[PDB]
Amino acid sequence: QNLKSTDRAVQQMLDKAKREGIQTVWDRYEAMKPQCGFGETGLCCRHCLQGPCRINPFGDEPKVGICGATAEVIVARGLDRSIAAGAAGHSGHAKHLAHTLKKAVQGKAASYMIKDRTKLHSIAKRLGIPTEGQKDEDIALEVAKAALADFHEKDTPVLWVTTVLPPSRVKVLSAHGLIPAGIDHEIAEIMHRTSMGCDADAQNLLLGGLRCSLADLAGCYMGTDLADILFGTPAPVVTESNLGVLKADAVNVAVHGHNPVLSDIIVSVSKEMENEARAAGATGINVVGICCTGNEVLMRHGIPACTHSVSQEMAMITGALDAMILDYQCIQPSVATIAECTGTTVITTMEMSKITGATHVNFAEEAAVENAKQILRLAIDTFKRRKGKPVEIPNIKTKVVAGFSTEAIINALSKLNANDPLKPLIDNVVNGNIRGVCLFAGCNNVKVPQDQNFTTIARKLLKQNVLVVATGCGAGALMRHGFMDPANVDELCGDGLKAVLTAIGEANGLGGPLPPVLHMGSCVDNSRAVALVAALANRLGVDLDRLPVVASAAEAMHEKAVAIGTWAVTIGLPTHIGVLPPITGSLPVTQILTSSVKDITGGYFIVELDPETAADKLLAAINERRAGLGLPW
Amino acid sequence: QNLKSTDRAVQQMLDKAKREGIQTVWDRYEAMKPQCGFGETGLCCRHCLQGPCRINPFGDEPKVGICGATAEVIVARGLDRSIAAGAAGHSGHAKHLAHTLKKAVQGKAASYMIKDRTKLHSIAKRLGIPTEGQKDEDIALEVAKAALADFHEKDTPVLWVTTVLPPSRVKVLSAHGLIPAGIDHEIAEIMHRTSMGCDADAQNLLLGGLRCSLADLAGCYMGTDLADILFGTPAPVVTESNLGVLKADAVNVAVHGHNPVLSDIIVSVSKEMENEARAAGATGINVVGICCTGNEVLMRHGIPACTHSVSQEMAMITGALDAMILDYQCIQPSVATIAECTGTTVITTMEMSKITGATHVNFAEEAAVENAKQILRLAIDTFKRRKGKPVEIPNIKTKVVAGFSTEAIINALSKLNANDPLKPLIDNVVNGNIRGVCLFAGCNNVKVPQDQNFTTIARKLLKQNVLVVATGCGAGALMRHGFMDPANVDELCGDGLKAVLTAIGEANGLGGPLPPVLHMGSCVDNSRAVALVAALANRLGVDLDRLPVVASAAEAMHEKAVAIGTWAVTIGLPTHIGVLPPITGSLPVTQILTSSVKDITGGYFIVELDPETAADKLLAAINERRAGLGLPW
Ligand code: SF4
Ligand code: SF4
Ligand code: FES
Ligand code: FES
Ligand SMILES: [Fe+2]
Ligand SMILES: [Fe+2]
Repeated sequence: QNLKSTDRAVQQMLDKAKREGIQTVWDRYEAMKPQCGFGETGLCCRHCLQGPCRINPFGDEPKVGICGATAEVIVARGLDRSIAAGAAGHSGHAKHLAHTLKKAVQGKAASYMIKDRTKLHSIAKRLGIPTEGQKDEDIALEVAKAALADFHEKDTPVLWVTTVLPPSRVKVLSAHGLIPAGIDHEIAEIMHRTSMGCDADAQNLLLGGLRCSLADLAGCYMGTDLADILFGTPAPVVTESNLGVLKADAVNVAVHGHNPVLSDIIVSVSKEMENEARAAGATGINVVGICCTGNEVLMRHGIPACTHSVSQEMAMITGALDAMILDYQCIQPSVATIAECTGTTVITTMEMSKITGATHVNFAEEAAVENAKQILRLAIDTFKRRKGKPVEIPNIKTKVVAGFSTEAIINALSKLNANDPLKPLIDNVVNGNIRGVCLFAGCNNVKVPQDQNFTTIARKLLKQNVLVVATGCGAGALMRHGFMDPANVDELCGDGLKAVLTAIGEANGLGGPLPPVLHMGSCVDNSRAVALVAALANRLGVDLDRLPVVASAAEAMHEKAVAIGTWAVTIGLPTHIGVLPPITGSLPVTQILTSSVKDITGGYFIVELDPETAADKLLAAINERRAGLGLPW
Repeated sequence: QNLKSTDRAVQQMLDKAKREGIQTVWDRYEAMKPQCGFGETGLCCRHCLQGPCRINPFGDEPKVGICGATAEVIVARGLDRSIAAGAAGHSGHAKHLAHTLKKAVQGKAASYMIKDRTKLHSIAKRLGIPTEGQKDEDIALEVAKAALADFHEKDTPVLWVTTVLPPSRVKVLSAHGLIPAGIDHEIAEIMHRTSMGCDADAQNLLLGGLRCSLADLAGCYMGTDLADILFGTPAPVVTESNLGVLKADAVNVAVHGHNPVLSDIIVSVSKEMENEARAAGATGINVVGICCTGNEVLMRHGIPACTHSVSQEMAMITGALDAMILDYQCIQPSVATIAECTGTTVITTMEMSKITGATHVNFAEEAAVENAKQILRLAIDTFKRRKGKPVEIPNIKTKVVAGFSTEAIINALSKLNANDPLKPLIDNVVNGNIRGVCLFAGCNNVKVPQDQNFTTIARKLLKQNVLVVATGCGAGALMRHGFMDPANVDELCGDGLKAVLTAIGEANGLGGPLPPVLHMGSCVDNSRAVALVAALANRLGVDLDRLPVVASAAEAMHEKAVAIGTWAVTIGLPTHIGVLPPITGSLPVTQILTSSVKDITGGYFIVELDPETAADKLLAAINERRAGLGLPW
């Protein structure tokens, strides 16, 4: 089982699933081998009913699509659609919070409110929305209106791109026509230009992909902005992770998916239904996190993370998961059938994300507290039904220090320099105590032993004094392996990085250091890393493509991950991906994305499946940036 | 070659291509056989980097996607994306005309103007835009603003759905949540809900598809509305079709693609550059049509149609095609490489639709007349370069009576009843002279011998007195085989239908009948058939799902075709498709789309690859509707 997952809790549940006959994600993968080579290389097109068309990577015919579409067009078209799909998920998430915020301050849904007034006013200022003399509800109305306005064409480009990157970066992108005109506008244009008989030039197609990836960035940043207004900007918090956070004697409720509009309410309402769970024989209601909705409520509330990504089914296999409350994205639809075996009540809540065999509860903000209690009552019902059935919770969990929003990082650094808080970080980059910055982002992928690339790469970078930050299921990986516990700083961190984490921690009154990896939140909160990196760029007076900052989608899976990796490249970052995207079928496309794009945006993809090699390549990328700034390395 | 195409001109050029070594669409198809069975059945998913996932139609594993996605989810997700892609093409076309119209009446692009004031005022009234006391430029501003507004969420649903179908049909669709909220909004929502780990219920997924197909309808109808304002509502016109319209002694210029914003200007400017072509040794400039841009300028100006769809390369093979002027959609990218062999200058003009090896001319409305002359001068240059090279134009063409906009049909029928023009048509449906109505729409498909399904089905329906109308490449097929020449009415038409076409023609002063098939325009002009059918519904006081009207995408190809077929079903029509869409891998999905959907919208797909059987099935569908109205059949 260590070939399936490096996580010992997951291993334990895989043995349980095997003796019980419950098929897993790993079993379905084995049954899919060998996977289709045309798909894997990207040399397959089904964009019209003349297909499927495929192209032999090598050999004789077929060499070209029926309509004349070459390998390089086919590959670029498939990649563009995946970016557009990722953008559609992140911007749909954001759009929904915009409507939620609009409803809140119009009196429609009193369960929602402006919780972070500072953030609301700073977003308004960033957007140009007057705040002087306005009521908060009216500024917030203007911010939600502006959020919704960025989805379509208008007299301005997308403001959640042009106001969040340095003018120098916006100018670079504008010269190449890469600023998005509207978020859903770019999604649609991709689907059009990639449809049969339209765009058939690889460079033109990929320029479209870059622009649509910036539409995805805009949705990410909008989602983080709006969720912070509504639910509070994260600050440092201590909690726990992995399956051992499940409690046999409690009603265990997993919140799973991406958008926290529901599960933030679940968190608060659960705390009151406490005596009602006690009446059913439980100690209380134990909300635990799965995937990015879990990250959201861990970041803000310290809700413990149960598991992540590829291993999500394993939470159910314990026998103690009474309820799994779903919104959308990254939810294995196998969960609905596994619940038949495990007794877990699986509940969908979003109209466009249903799963056959799951109970649906039609969430509406206007009734959130009521929907919350209906769900938690179904969970209390399931806890009652497993009286006297033994459970198998692996007694395995890690301590997790999380909550490092960009505002939190700046405040933590402010304790070392009050009026210039980025300077202590830059100082230590210059002097070498911090070699660079690496953002780990993205999913697990069944093709990679779970977490093996994240932990292998992170270990090698931390030993070389790289400041490591993490979001989404990359942060999930690192937390489950102890990388967010400050007691592991001695083991994991190089001397210089240890010195910096220690200095910052001691100055924030904790007598111990910051944890080895900084948890910056969910997938949309990759926008927070952009905020930090752009603030560094502006404080230094250079563009992002001169900074010793890189990103790693070390175990990428979702179309969202492809979109993030692409806008990481587009804002100027060297960007590693540890799984093969479907591009190897075209050398010209590969060469654009890993080399030529450097001359456009300054960033580039680093495709490397071997994690020890990937780290060496990321460190060379960091050290090249150091050398370009005239720093020792 | 009769196995490749039923068109004798195409046959002639296929022999030429063969002896000259020029690879065709048919050669690339042969080289692709056998095509992938998983693709063909829809049992393949590449929506994340854990794939490609496939499912064996039958046998042993793989039975399910790696993430747990079943056959029915995978099939419904693939189909939803194709609908969203089709919607993206038709609505992108429409959006571009909206911006063109806005520019026109703001003084920015004097080459464009309000040409059909009646249409502008009727659209304004239909939308609720005040016209009383307004300048035309201001009404037109309001119409373009409203067009652009339908792409995003707002306080109203998409008006180019809710104002163009009967209240009874809107109510049926609203009850099931199928009214689109915004055109690009629905495109994005599809791409989101179909992304990994989101919607996983076939019925929910397909309900999303229906709604997004209505977004496609809205873009179609918006495109027709705006193009009519800008370029004139079609009225009956006489011209010619097929390769014999090429002229060795002229500069032959094909306009090819879908959006006529450019080629309408090409048409007019060519007429003046006449003496400049004479100076180069030509008789003049002969603009000819390919695909739906060709249809647009045939409908409005009588420009002759050269060819269509699958056989577009064959125009170049004559040796006399000096220039092919491209916008977007349905353009085989092989044209760019074939031009090396044929000498044809291939020119792209739209920023999001480039082809490697083609000359690009950056069209902008603000400079259209100038861009027009630059292009036509490149074409005059190519004519000069083929002095003394023999050409092989097949001496084959048909006479084409076209221009049957819904306004034109109503006016033609008004000559038989001035104040109730739909009544003469209904009268003859009731008495049986008109058995029903069949709309042929969509593309050719290399899988089907070119035009064989269109002509086989049309012949059998015309003999059974069905009124036949046609758009897009279905109309292209029928025109090239003589179905738009009134001299073929005796041969082709049943006695009762002949009587009606004759009565209407004689009453419009032509001493002969209407042609056997009514050409209603391009693909977006499938919206015109909706206008006619909805007007019939309203005049009769019943919903469209009670009318003896059906549609046939007899040789479907493009994702646009899938979107049209789906909204034909969604507005209540029995809808034949003559090529296999990728749905047979899922019986439950097939059963929804061909049977259960009837209980939602009243329409349904008829999947039938054998054209004689398809016609029998369409006639049974017509006759069932007749019986439901209590009419003999
Ligand atoms: S778009 Fe071209 S390459 Fe793709 S399936 Fe259709 S014919 Fe084949
Ligand atoms: S979305 Fe599911 S079925 Fe599709 S490729 Fe990914 S794992 Fe396979
Ligand atoms: S041939 Fe396998 S992905 Fe299409
Ligand atoms: S396996 Fe052939 S279409 Fe994917
Ligand atoms: Fe996630
Ligand atoms: Fe077309």
